[PDB]
Amino acid sequence: MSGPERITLAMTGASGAQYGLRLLDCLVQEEREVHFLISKAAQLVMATETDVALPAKPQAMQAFLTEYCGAAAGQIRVFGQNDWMAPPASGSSAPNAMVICPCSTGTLSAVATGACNNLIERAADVALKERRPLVLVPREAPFSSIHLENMLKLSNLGAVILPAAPGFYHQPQSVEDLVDFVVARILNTLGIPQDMLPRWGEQHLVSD
Amino acid sequence: MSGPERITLAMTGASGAQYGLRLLDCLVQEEREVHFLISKAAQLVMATETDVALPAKPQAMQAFLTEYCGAAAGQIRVFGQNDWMAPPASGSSAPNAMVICPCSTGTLSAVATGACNNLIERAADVALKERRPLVLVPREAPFSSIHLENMLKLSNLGAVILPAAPGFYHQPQSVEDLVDFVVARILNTLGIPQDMLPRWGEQHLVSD
Amino acid sequence: MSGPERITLAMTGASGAQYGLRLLDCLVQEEREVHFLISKAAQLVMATETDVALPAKPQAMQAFLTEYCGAAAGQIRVFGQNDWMAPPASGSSAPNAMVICPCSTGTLSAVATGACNNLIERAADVALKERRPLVLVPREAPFSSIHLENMLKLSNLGAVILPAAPGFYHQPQSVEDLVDFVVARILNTLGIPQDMLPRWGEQHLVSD
Amino acid sequence: MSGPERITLAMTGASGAQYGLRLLDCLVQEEREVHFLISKAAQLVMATETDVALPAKPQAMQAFLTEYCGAAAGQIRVFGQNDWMAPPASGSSAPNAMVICPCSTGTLSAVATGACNNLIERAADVALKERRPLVLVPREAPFSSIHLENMLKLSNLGAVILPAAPGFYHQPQSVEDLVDFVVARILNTLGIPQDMLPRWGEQHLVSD
Amino acid sequence: MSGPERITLAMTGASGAQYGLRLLDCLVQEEREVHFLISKAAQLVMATETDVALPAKPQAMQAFLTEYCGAAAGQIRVFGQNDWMAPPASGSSAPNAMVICPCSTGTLSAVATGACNNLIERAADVALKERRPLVLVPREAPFSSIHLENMLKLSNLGAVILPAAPGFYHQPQSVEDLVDFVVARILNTLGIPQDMLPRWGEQHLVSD
Amino acid sequence: MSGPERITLAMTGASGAQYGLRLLDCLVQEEREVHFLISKAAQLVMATETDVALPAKPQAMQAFLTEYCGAAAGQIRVFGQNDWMAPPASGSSAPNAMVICPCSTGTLSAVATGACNNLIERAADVALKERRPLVLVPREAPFSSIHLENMLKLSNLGAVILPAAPGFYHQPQSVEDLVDFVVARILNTLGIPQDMLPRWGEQHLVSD
Amino acid sequence: MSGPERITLAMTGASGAQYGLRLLDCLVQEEREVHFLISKAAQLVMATETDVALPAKPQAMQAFLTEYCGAAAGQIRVFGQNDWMAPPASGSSAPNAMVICPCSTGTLSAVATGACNNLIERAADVALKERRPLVLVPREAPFSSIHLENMLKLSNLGAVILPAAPGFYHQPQSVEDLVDFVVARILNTLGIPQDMLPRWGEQHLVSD
Amino acid sequence: MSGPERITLAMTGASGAQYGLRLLDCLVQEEREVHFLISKAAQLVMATETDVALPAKPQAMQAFLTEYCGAAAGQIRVFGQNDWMAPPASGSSAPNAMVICPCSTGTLSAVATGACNNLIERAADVALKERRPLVLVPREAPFSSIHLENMLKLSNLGAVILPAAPGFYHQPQSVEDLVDFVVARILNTLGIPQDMLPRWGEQHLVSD
Ligand SMILES: CC(C)=CCN1c2cc(C)c(C)cc2N(C[C@H](O)[C@H](O)[C@H](O)COP(=O)(O)O)c2[nH]c(=O)[nH]c(=O)c21
Ligand SMILES: CC(C)=CCN1c2cc(C)c(C)cc2N(C[C@H](O)[C@H](O)[C@H](O)COP(=O)(O)O)c2[nH]c(=O)[nH]c(=O)c21
Ligand SMILES: CC(C)=CCN1c2cc(C)c(C)cc2N(C[C@H](O)[C@H](O)[C@H](O)COP(=O)(O)O)c2[nH]c(=O)[nH]c(=O)c21
Ligand SMILES: CC(C)=CCN1c2cc(C)c(C)cc2N(C[C@H](O)[C@H](O)[C@H](O)COP(=O)(O)O)c2[nH]c(=O)[nH]c(=O)c21
Ligand SMILES: CC(C)=CCN1c2cc(C)c(C)cc2N(C[C@H](O)[C@H](O)[C@H](O)COP(=O)(O)O)c2[nH]c(=O)[nH]c(=O)c21
Ligand SMILES: CC(C)=CCN1c2cc(C)c(C)cc2N(C[C@H](O)[C@H](O)[C@H](O)COP(=O)(O)O)c2[nH]c(=O)[nH]c(=O)c21
Ligand SMILES: CC(C)=CCN1c2cc(C)c(C)cc2N(C[C@H](O)[C@H](O)[C@H](O)COP(=O)(O)O)c2[nH]c(=O)[nH]c(=O)c21
Ligand SMILES: CC(C)=CCN1c2cc(C)c(C)cc2N(C[C@H](O)[C@H](O)[C@H](O)COP(=O)(O)O)c2[nH]c(=O)[nH]c(=O)c21
Ligand code: NA
Ligand code: NA
Ligand code: NA
Ligand code: NA
Ligand code: NA
Ligand code: NA
Ligand code: NA
Ligand code: NA
Repeated sequence: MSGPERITLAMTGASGAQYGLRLLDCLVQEEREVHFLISKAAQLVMATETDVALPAKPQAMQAFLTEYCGAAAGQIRVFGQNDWMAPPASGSSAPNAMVICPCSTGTLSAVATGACNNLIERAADVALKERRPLVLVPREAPFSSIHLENMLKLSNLGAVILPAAPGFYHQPQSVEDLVDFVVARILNTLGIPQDMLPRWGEQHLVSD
Repeated sequence: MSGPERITLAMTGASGAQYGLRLLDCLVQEEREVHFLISKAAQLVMATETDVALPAKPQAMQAFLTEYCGAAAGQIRVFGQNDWMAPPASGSSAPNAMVICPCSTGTLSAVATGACNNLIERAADVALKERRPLVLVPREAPFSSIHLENMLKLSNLGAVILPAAPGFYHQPQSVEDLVDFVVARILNTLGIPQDMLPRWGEQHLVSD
Repeated sequence: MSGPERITLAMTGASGAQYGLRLLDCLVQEEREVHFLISKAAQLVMATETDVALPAKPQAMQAFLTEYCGAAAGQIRVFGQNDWMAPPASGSSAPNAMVICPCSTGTLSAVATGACNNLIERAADVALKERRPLVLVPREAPFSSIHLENMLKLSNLGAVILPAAPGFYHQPQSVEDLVDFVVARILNTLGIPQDMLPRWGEQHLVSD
Repeated sequence: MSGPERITLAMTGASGAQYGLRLLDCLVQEEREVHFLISKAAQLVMATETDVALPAKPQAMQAFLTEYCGAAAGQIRVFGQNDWMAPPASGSSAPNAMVICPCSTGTLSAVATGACNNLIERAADVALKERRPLVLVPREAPFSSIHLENMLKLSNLGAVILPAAPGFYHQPQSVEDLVDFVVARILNTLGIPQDMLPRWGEQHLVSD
Repeated sequence: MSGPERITLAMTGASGAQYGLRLLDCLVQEEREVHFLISKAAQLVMATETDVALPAKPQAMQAFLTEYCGAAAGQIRVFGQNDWMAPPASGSSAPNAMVICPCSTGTLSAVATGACNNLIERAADVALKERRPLVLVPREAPFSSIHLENMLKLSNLGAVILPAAPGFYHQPQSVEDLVDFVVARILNTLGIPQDMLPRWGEQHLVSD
Repeated sequence: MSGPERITLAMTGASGAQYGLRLLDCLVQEEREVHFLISKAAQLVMATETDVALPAKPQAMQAFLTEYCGAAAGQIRVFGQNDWMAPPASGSSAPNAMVICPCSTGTLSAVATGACNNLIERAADVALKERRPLVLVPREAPFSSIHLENMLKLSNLGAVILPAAPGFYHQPQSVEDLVDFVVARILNTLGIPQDMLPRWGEQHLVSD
Repeated sequence: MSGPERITLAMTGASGAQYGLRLLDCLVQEEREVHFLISKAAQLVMATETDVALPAKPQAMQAFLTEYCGAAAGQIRVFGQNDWMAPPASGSSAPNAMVICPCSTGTLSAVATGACNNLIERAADVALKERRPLVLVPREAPFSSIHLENMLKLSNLGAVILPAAPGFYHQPQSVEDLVDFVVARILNTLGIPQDMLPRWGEQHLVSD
Repeated sequence: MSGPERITLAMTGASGAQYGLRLLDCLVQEEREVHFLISKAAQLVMATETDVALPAKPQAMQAFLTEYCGAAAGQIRVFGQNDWMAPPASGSSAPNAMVICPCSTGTLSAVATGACNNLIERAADVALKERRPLVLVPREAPFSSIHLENMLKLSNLGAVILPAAPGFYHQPQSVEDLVDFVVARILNTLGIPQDMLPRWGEQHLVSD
């Protein structure tokens, strides 16, 4: 298996719920175990931007996402925002890679400062202290200096700052193609195979 | 007239030629004078990502863009990359707002360090020294610390760092809707009217 | 009209509820639209320091403030602390100036770090990213280095740090004169006319 | 009396509830007044790590701790997390020394940034601004750079960063001996007598 | 005696002469020796803001203040701005606490940079080098980054930055109540008893 | 084999000789090759805190530790403090992970500044330059800003700062349980299997 | 008793052995307990600059200094450079103030970086972590930026940097008067009475 | 001639007038042209610490110093504190080395910040901009962080910070020997011959 067996996927309240849902689908299809976390604000983004009717409480949410993605029983493990007995809360847990997608400016802030006010924030704090992968996918424009400083500090500490800034160099034809671009780069960063975005120049041998 | 009469629009070699072409169209439709600059790499992005067959040399390029956008004679003024007798090269010029869209990581770097190696870079240098508007629209993912530090320095100095990171909170249905999101925010930042992206919450009076 | 048409006025839990209430009154009298936000702690400051019996919930609060200030229907628009569909939550909103008066040390902190944990904090974050006015009115003594660093960062980024530190150079005769001093400086900073605090030296022509 | 008459003892959600309970016992035995604060997460640490069945609400908690420690009526004063009318919330209060034991990484963060989101955080903010003692007892491993920067900033500002890192140089024979080591150093830092940890080398007169 | 026997009280040219006069009165009433210093600009503030007719020269000023405050002969010791043979000019002097109230932005600057251009500035320089108390009471709004950086540097070095920012949480009824608030906090910072501002929450035992 | 084949284990003169001895035992049991280094001060810690009678000179020490741990001939390789012909002295050596356990404040300092005054310090210097694992286990309380800055610099450069700060969340019953906690985290950081500390939450599937 | 009961007096290898010997004499005369430490280089300074024939080994040195100063048995306690069982090596010791007089540039460096290579350096490290007094008396000219940065860092952390830079404002008539000036300032900094250097301006009441 | 032909010698108001007078004497004896500057505070130091009755005004002062030092007519050139037509005020002047001896903390500050408030300060500013020698001889103890930062900045910019901290390694027998030590180091720094302080170790050939 290339890449991590387990991914902590946290959705926070930036625009771009579709990115997180598509990533979840792809992780499931790649037979990975996903520890899924979602903020209250992200639930309201999802309701605003999609037709997904996500149940609010963890057990119902787990059953719903398992069906939605065609996952195996136990493959998607949902934890609530104060569930400190979940694996991501401790560095003594089995190792996971972590992705926050989308990453609100507020969660970016919390991670940069070490606020640890809920399980998402603590999970990121743990990832950093244990030197386990941490990928943040912010969606904001403009970025202020506040945002930039927070991203810089985290990138300097080894987090991957991967803005939801899709490329156009494969002539996207739909919204889904642009969503898939970002998801592909997340997967590439994690070392998980993907066939949505070709390997640039792989079959280019010499310059024209 | 709300907003600037003149905009220096520079296209550099990041993905997202469509953003710059759409912005040009909208500026023309808003009856603004555009001083248009394009890098060699941006010409190759445009050829790769679009069906626009842009002529290489400034005079031909000017005639072509005037036709393409339905602009008035003289409305789009194209300057070459070493044309120091063009207005954007001096702070003694009539004031323009400047947008670099898309903004490559290399142009971001040049602007941050003050390299002034061509007219785009010098134009940005001038904007900063004269405290005239400067908006950079980078398209990259991940952002490294190199990128982030350069963006931070410029944001601290009053440039607007506006990543090509479209929002989804108006349920986009096409690639064009996502392009129009970013273009709308550029226009909003410049103070130019636009009717592509509603004013959020304008008719919300009290909380539920 | 000189100055902004719309002001987001946030009250947070520092001492000096009278400053925020007086500012609200003056904004109403100047025919401005006010997007009014108040924290839970500020509600307890107001109950402790004033005889104003402010209702807790936004709709009731809106009706009460409209009566209290003699505002027009629709002139004061109250939003709750999680109301992300309110204008101040997005930079795609119509532009407002923002004042946090009083500004607790905790809200100062949140704004400086980018915490965005409620609508007040997100609104400030938006103001900074969009380069729209942001005035913070802290009331604390002593200021620690924590406070000072947070104020410095924000002032460097263009926020106005306007401490509730009234002057005595017009021989104030009451508490209200000292309240009006601070409110006058807030109005001056926003570019809104006021006749509470004279223009110093306006009719001085030469030195003695 | 050597040392402070009053100690604000805050327990937050790091591992090591035993340290805070032992410190409380020792402070009581030294006839000090304790203003006791505990976070929601710390209540769940205490339930997980000890057999102490602490009641949730302040009045019940006060009665329970008074009995548990053999304190005098009024000696332990419990305040809830939003009780701004408690002494620690204002610098106009009678002076107390403050100890956060254990200190979670999240509370460390809040104190470093000035978040003031509850009474513990505000109490620490007050201690710093008034230059009153503040001792933080973090329990984490590894420490990331996030943690380290926060500790460094606070130590530079005069807080004592006292990690729950017991020494072995008095040949500890039980868990309690290691708990007592840390508690002894806290007491020493506060200037409160203790006879758990000898004064190193006190009766050494010259080198061998 | 709690607190310092001797206080160097310097008045500089910020608004708020009443704060310095009230502090002087309270120090006298607490039987402290005061080494009183006043800048030329502060003399013009006092004449503008009060009805106190302070004589210009030190001997006359000393006699006048002694009468005004009901001080003992020798209790108030006035030194001129170039009087290097006064105690505050040398760290070999008997120890004093020092308060600059009000503290102009210019004196704040001088202290931060070490300018030592007159006895007030040198006295502060001495306080810092000898690690003797130094309290600055600035009165300005807005604070620029210039002001903030200067205050930050000094707070980091152990000075107390105590802005003339009175609280309202004891329902002040007059200007004098607001003056007394600030003076009370100065006295509290110095460790001198005062009965103008109650000890917050002293008789609160448990949360509601 | 998961984790490194070879570990350079350096013991320096902080309290907590038991941690280093237990780690050595566990590494031996996991069939790893250990390049063992010990400072003069650490030898005096070991004699003070344990009943282990460690011989002073490398050959005798090697024979003694081999017996003590039940190691294979050649499995523990002891090098003296000036033995520059030992593998850890050069980056051209076969790769090892390095652990300094316990890590004195003086060795922390030396590593942070690059002092390279003995083989332990040079070995760490090499680890950093070659980007090979380096784990420091300090035992000190309080940590001063000196200590914190040194730890911060090293953590920023990729070293793991793992304080000897055991957790209590598995209800330790002896000193050995607390020693084993820290050793388990060291092993986890190195990627070496251990069964002393469970994987937190591994069999938790959804929130309560 | 004003000032500390115990002083750790370390002599290191800067010029000015007379300062350290005079300080020792004065501390003895003030009935203080002195924990005396001396570096190898300082022994060679003392032999070069004075006629004091100090024995090399701690026991002999203790007997010699006791006689030389007319101290009580037990009043001067000499510890060798590796004597970790001496009080100054641990923060669990009874509190002492510490003076390094003279302070070589190398010891200044060691203290600033936290090197802890001998008992003097460790003792200083302990003083800083425990927030106990630490006074360094460097003697060097010029000071390089290396020296200055080290002094700055330590002064920022609360150490007193007291250069052997005697004043002339009491018209010194001998070398001993200049030695006594510096010793007097050390004593003043520690809060120990001295009658060598008058209190400047004590009997000055008003300006001329 | 080794060393500069012309020296700007400024005396400012630190203790140690004897150092500046002795330096002046030695410069005269070495046949150098001296541009002599003295502050008002330095005149009061000189009157306090010496029996030199220096006239206040430049012409009288010039005649007096010429006699006092046995200088040639024209050799000592005195300029007043506002004499901008003197050579040291412009970098277009013939080059001089500059020494400020003694250097008050206030003049140190002015030089570090660039205040240029009188001819001494402007002269130093000029020296720095022209990269001409600048030696500052401060006399203060303790040095605060204010002082240290100012000295550090200037040393980093190439000024020589030469504290009036005499050495004892040539067994000084009088105050004059200690004065001559500092003066000798100033002369050495300037490259002017002196025979007061031997060249250390010049006739040492090998180690003992
Ligand atoms: C159109 C509005 C109001 C903003 C665009 N977008 C967004 C869309 C929708 C539809 C909602 C509701 C909210 C957002 N926000 C704001 C955000 O959720 C909040 O600041 C919030 O406190 C974040 O908390 P968490 O970190 O999730 O715990 C948010 N935050 C952000 O960083 N980027 C975004 O794109 C947006
Ligand atoms: C798929 C590749 C090779 C990259 C995606 N994209 C891009 C697409 C295409 C199709 C081409 C050709 C080039 C890019 N680049 C690279 C970029 O043009 C260069 O670094 C270049 O030096 C920039 O110079 P200028 O600043 O314009 O003068 C570039 N640079 C950047 O910052 N962002 C991008 O999205 C991309
Ligand atoms: C006399 C006390 C307890 C303090 C004076 N004053 C104040 C008065 C009253 C009467 C109450 C109740 C609270 C305060 N506080 C504390 C403050 O509200 C809190 O830190 C709180 O978390 C702020 O949260 P928000 O930012 O509003 O969400 C507060 N905070 C602050 O920055 N400045 C103040 O003046 C005071
Ligand atoms: C075994 C786990 C999940 C961690 C070890 N330990 C701990 C034990 C237990 C059993 C629980 C439940 C929680 C922790 N935590 C996490 C911590 O409580 C939270 O981040 C929390 O948000 C802190 O909030 P507060 O600052 O108290 O308001 C925590 N935080 C920390 O800084 N150090 C710790 O030792 C641990
Ligand atoms: C209404 C005006 C002109 C300002 C309000 N106020 C003030 C009132 C009055 C009535 C006078 C005359 C002067 C002030 N100033 C300016 C200040 O005195 C000067 O900058 C001055 O150089 C200070 O020198 P010092 O530090 O005292 O030596 C001053 N400076 C300051 O920091 N805060 C103030 O409140 C004011
Ligand atoms: C109870 C005393 C004197 C201190 C507790 N402990 C300790 C215990 C014992 C019993 C001895 C003997 C020494 C220590 N030290 C001091 C330390 O060994 C020294 O600073 C030394 O120079 C370190 O050199 P190395 O880096 O090993 O080369 C030391 N240093 C440290 O960082 N942490 C400790 O816990 C302690
Ligand atoms: C005339 C010489 C060679 C220098 C003047 N003086 C001095 C005098 C004598 C006569 C000796 C022998 C040595 C010095 N030194 C150098 C110093 O001792 C060393 O750098 C040494 O390593 C210091 O180690 P420690 O910190 O004591 O462990 C030294 N160091 C210093 O900082 N200031 C001094 O004044 C002098
Ligand atoms: C015993 C006193 C009051 C101090 C010791 N000494 C000194 C002695 C005498 C006897 C006088 C009168 C003054 C000083 N001072 C203070 C100093 O002159 C002033 O700060 C002054 O503003 C300096 O201005 P300039 O830079 O010369 O323009 C001063 N300043 C300084 O940096 N170092 C000193 O040694 C002393
Ligand atoms: Na928290
Ligand atoms: Na160039
Ligand atoms: Na948040
Ligand atoms: Na808050
Ligand atoms: Na001056
Ligand atoms: Na070395
Ligand atoms: Na060492
Ligand atoms: Na000037």
